[PDB]
Amino acid sequence: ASVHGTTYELLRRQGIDTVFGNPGSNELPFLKDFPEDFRYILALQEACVVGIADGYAQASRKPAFINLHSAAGTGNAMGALSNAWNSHSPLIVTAGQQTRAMIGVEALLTNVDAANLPRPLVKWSYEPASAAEVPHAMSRAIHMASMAPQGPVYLSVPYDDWDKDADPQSHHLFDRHVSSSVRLNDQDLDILVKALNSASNPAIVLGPDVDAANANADCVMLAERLKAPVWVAPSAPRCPFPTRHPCFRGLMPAGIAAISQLLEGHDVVLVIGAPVFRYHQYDPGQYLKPGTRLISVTCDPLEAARAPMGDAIVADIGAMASALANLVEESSRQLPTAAPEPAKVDQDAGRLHPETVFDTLNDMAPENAIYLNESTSTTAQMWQRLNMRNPGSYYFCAAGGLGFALPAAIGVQLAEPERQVIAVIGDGSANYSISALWTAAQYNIPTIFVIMNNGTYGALRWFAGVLEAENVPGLDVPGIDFRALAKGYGVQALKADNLEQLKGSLQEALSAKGPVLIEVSTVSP
Amino acid sequence: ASVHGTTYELLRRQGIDTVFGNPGSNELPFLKDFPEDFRYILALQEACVVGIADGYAQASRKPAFINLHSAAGTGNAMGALSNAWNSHSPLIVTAGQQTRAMIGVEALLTNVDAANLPRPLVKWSYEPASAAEVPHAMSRAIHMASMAPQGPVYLSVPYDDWDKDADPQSHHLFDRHVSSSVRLNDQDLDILVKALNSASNPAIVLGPDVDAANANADCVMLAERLKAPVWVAPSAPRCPFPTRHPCFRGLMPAGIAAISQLLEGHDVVLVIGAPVFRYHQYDPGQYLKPGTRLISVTCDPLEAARAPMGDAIVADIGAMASALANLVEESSRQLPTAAPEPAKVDQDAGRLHPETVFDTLNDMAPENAIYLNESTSTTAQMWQRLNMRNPGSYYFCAAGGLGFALPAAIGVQLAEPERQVIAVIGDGSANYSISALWTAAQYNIPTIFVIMNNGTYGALRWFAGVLEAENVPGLDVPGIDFRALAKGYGVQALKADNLEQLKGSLQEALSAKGPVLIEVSTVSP
Amino acid sequence: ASVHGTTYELLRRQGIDTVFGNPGSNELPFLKDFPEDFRYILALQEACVVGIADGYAQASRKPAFINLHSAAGTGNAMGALSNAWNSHSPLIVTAGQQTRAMIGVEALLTNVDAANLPRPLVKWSYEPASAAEVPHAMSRAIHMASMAPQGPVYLSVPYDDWDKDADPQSHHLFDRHVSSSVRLNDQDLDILVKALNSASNPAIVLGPDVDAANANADCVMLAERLKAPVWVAPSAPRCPFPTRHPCFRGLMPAGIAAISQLLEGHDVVLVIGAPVFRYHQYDPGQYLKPGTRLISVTCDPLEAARAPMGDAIVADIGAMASALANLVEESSRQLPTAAPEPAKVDQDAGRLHPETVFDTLNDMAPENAIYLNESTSTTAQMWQRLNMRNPGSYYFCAAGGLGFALPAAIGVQLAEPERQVIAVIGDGSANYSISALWTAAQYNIPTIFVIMNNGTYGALRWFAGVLEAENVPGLDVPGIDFRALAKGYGVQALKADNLEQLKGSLQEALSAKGPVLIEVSTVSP
Ligand SMILES: Cc1ncc(C[n+]2c([C@@H](O)/C=C/c3cccnc3)sc(CCOP(=O)(O)OP(=O)(O)O)c2C)c(N)n1
Ligand SMILES: Cc1ncc(C[n+]2c([C@@H](O)/C=C/c3cccnc3)sc(CCOP(=O)(O)OP(=O)(O)O)c2C)c(N)n1
Ligand SMILES: Cc1ncc(C[n+]2c([C@@H](O)/C=C/c3cccnc3)sc(CCOP(=O)(O)OP(=O)(O)O)c2C)c(N)n1
Ligand SMILES: [Mg+2]
Ligand SMILES: [Mg+2]
Ligand SMILES: [Mg+2]
Repeated sequence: ASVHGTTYELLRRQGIDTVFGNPGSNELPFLKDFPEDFRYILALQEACVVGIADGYAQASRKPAFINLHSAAGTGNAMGALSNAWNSHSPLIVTAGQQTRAMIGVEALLTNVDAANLPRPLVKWSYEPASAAEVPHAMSRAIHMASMAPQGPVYLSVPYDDWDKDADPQSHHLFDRHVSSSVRLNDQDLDILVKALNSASNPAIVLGPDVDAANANADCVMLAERLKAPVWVAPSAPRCPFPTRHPCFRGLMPAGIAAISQLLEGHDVVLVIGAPVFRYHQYDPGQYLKPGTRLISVTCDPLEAARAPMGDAIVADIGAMASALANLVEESSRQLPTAAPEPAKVDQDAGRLHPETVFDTLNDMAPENAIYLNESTSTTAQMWQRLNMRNPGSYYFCAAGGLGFALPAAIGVQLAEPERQVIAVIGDGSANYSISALWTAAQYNIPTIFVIMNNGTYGALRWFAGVLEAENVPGLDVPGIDFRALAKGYGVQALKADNLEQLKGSLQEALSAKGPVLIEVSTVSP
Repeated sequence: ASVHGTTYELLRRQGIDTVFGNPGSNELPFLKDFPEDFRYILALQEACVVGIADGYAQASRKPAFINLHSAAGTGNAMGALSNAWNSHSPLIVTAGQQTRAMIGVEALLTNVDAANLPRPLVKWSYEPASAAEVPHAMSRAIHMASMAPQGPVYLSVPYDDWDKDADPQSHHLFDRHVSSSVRLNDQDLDILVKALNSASNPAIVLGPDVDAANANADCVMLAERLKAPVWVAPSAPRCPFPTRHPCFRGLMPAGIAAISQLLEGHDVVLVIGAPVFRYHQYDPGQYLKPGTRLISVTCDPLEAARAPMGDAIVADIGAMASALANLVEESSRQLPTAAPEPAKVDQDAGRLHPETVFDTLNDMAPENAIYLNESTSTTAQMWQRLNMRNPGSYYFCAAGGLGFALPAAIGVQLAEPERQVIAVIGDGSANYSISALWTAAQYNIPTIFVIMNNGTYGALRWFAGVLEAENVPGLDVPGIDFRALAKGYGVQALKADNLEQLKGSLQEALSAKGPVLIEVSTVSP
Repeated sequence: ASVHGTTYELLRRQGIDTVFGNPGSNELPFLKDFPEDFRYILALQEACVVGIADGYAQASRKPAFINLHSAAGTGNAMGALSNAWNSHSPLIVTAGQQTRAMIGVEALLTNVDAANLPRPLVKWSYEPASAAEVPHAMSRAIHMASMAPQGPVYLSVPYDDWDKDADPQSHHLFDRHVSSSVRLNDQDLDILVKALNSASNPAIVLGPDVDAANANADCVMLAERLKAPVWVAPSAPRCPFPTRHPCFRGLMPAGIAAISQLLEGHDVVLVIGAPVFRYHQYDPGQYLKPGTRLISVTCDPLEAARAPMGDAIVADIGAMASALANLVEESSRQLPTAAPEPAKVDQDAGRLHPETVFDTLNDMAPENAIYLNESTSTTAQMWQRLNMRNPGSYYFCAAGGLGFALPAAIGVQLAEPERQVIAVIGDGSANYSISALWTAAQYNIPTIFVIMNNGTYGALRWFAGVLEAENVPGLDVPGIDFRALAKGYGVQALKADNLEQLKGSLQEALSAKGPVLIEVSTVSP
């Protein structure tokens, strides 16, 4: 067998059937004779390739495989890798290297010091020392991406390796099963259960690893049992709980003092599947107030180590949420009461308030819609205004790196063909990965893109206000016609300048058989 | 003085007056109170920011200053840094970091292990240990980028540092002059001159550091004196010699055997300002044939170390080319005869052959035009067909990373307002950095973009043919309307489906007062 | 030819004839069939191997070649590499790797992520992608170590590579000559000469790269011409000037304020071959006082970039010192007057004052002795008390890393068989690399080791006093019998408890035919 044939066998035997890629010359020997049972999803720039693969991996809850061109292709993807690191996305990134006989002279397209290029944004990064090692290296990459805490990995392969003979002993790689599905030992889990059972006023805080594990339903049972309010940890990349369940409290503000104040009076705070905490703004104060103690369940030792407070347990979120939900007592306390519905903001016949856009989406979208957010100034309103009943219903760039949602929404729609994906993306953010639109057109992946056009980088105007910063350049982005960009890449395009046109455009998009972009004129901040 | 005021003083005193940027929240404290004598050039994605700055630095022959947002912004620019490394471009890349009080908890937008992110594509990468160190660190970055061999550098600055008090001793940084303008000592330079004077059949090979040094005219005098043919080193990122001078031979093929065969019978080959050599294709054979010896003058120790043959001298290209051109004897041999003009390829009334496009550009463009190439399958024809008399007339992505020429052509046009820039870019390559078009529209930088539309990644079809590789996916890019993309970003757009329309479109673009994009329908390979 | 035969041919053709090593199993395929024209110098621990090679390279002014065992052997040498980085020592460090078929599984003795292990203490670090690349990689290592600014390099080689067939084109590597012997261009050098000629009160400051370049005599001519006082830059690893020449001023204190005060009233300060400056203690103040400007000539861009003041020129120290010494005018000012001799410290019939030891060494050692210092509390007195007329007469660990002088003194003595080496080493410092003594015994390298025994880490007691730090543990080192350690490793040993015994012991050591260790009882601080 060749290294090529052994490698595609390993991939298929490990459940991989799709290559997300932008091809180049060092990759043609890998991509030739492409197997008939695989599919190749082309995107036109590598931030788009990786973002599509990342949405697909997060929604499918399985690793996604990427092929990029040498150093420049890998480099164009590194902002996308920053988000994938923070979302624990299981991405297997491969890149082609020059032929081994050409690496010493540093021929054009040599990836110099290749394994160092994507650091520190990968769990494992490697270039094999010989051709016959490639299948074993690929096996290491698959399992490094897939074991808890999941995350991106990188493998560089000289182009001459693929046609060499494989080691016949590589067959032992094909069916390896590697598990990190673990939970706290019995004795210590009993101590934790008794602490939860004994709390007088527990609170629960959930992060994105809950949605990744599909632990959402177990966390609903846990919160119902403990009769406890549930918040989503700050800077949330996913939604871990039904947002109209009576226990739901919403998204935590990303500030130290704000969070300790919110938790004041709760004696035990159980955090599951989140860093403690992904703060953002400067908001100094106490980490926790007197009388509150915190216990964190995390799948990531790096999260456990850096929490400034609380106890921690490093374990699989699926296994721990299931065990806690089935072991805790049913408290006799009253179930929390549901938050009230948000109010309708006054809306005239002109430009749209963001609040109106989300209320209208909530009114018209199917109950199993999946939303993506890259409308940076409107996140609080989006979290209040969209009823997300089901798992896998929300994604937001986990490292704050713009250029995620447009491509990721195409990958999510590919992963979930029966759930309507609706990406709500600011006019600024839409540009970072605009060419991803072409992949939705070419493959007919029916994502709906809602572009919130207010002419400016609104969140930066907000942060500049907080800092009291004057005379900052570069904050305005006038003069972009999103209908024309959609036409450029083959996507049907609509414009909504008022509420009547928003409703009409959404009814048309929801009825369409392909991807649709709607440019919405929103109010300037 | 604050760190902010001291830093902008250092920049202005070191000749920096322009910030190329895409802003973010960790950078607002740097960008506030932006000085009235500086300009800020916004681009919508960071590969575009860096590419614009890189074209500006290469054409201006001085460092360019960039400001990006944390890890994700820096990561989105890393393919652009791969080209800047290979072109020795003096780029000062700064990125904002979280406030120092928030870095430990890894708050959102913390750039983790920041100085390692852009490695190995930078000469120096650093985050200061305190606020007061920032001006000194910035001074180190300026000089590291600017000293031979020039190249990109990286500095990460916590956002809280800018408002702190500066060290009053920082004033000693402002007027430092650092020189690497050096040449080989007298005794050894005399030995080299005598070897050149004594050669029976010398050849000269020039690389991009000649154009960077503006050593082109000195190299013409040197070649006239020695009566020697002149080639451009393979994979050429710049043009170092007038392409219709009688000594000019053209671009070397990027193969080991091809180059030794070309040099056969030349007793001494003097390479100036190039790696030895930036080969690309697999073309095994002899590095040099019997009877040829090679001497390399390079500004980069890494180039001298990795050459597989020849002697080398590590020195400034400007100083060495000037000294050699003024010291060598006038040989009594006959001056080489000029290459003949290329032939006209037969052209019907349909889609354009690339050869027709370059002949027409050559006929109609001003004699001081500047060209950019990212039409990967047509490079040989472009080098034969365009008469480039002047320095600074050609750029091509030095690491082969697509997404360079569209933004770089805007930076070059900003650097050279009186020279018409014409970027010739394939339909595939045009997508990587398509949003750069918006910066040309917003600032009215009158670059002309010629998009060669043949529907496919043509160079990859070529390389697949060489490899005899069948069933490769992802090679076609149908369905892109470049006129609509230009409209999307505010650039006037024309289409040329035949030669009559090409001539008309070029006459209109050449007469226009702003940037123009022409979509040219070219023949499919 | 095999890779083994081609590599030893490359080494011999590049002037390498000695391997400093501690062998291991991954290195046996390199070391077998060891060529009869090479010598192998064994040391018992890798800090000793590297220190011996470093003294040999610094004294011979040529690269030295080292072979170490995998990761653990390389790791044991990393404190020695820290000194070699700071002294710009041209060291070629090679380490054996597992066979390529065993690297993936991480067999015992695999050097994981090998090229990253010695960073940041090396100029270049690499593992080749195939066996046939090894000779080319070795060529890169030789030239990277040898080009200005010289320094250590690292190459890792899988053990199976040595018996593979070499590429016949590797012969082009054997005779490559690479030069960095460069100086500032004529026009700018004339500007610098005119500034020196015009100065009213110039001062000269010299660093270790002057001694490395053997530029000492040219710097004496330069100082005589300019009639200028000469200081040695602080934290001096070498001696660049005759210490009883009338212009000599001594070692600069390593403090910011102390140095600006020393230079006050000097209008132009020319620094050659030093960082600006290797300060140590906290001594805040002005970098330079009003009226003094500084010009630095350095072979190291990293030094030029980080100087907090002055202009800089990056060039070869030998070439620049020769050009300046031959171009400057003979000033009509009076030649500086020689510093007076140091005073005799009162000495009773008991334990020795360090001052007495250095005066006695100066009285009895030959005029061409070479000294090494690792007696950390006595450096100021050593620099006042030893007349060092000749180049290559002093070495002190350039990064402050103890364990350098004992092994380095053996390498220096091997490099300079006709110059008596005398290492003056504190009782604390002597332990770090004590096993190096065995190499002096086995090869009969007649270094004299003078151990200053005061029972304590004296310099740390001093620094603790400056900090006013009380209750610091670990400062005393009682209970070491250095005569017994010397016996353990086969070196003749003497003890001196008073001045009479010091004189007798030195007369015996100076007359001996092999290495001698003298334990001197010195006064406690
Ligand atoms: C790759 C990249 N580059 C730049 C930034 C900086 N940045 C951003 C940030 O630095 C801050 C992000 C942040 C921080 C906390 C919470 N949410 C977001 S936001 C932004 C403007 C986006 O504008 P738009 O999409 O039109 O939406 P709004 O008008 O609703 O705000 C920018 C530019 C970024 N986050 N990522
Ligand atoms: C960031 C990035 N991603 C991918 C590649 C791979 N690649 C390329 C390469 O891997 C090879 C590049 C090369 C190698 C030697 C010389 N010149 C170029 S070329 C290419 C197609 C570009 O298509 P287009 O612009 O339409 O022009 P042609 O039709 O005339 O060819 C691609 C996609 C690349 N070079 N850079
Ligand atoms: C590898 C290593 N480990 C530890 C140190 C720390 N250190 C040292 C340092 O941290 C400081 C070094 C310094 C700083 C400036 C100038 N000169 C030296 S000195 C020292 C004691 C050495 O004792 P000894 O040899 O008996 O001489 P003295 O009695 O005359 O002082 C020690 C231990 C060190 N420098 N290097
Ligand atoms: Mg906006
Ligand atoms: Mg094309
Ligand atoms: Mg001591």
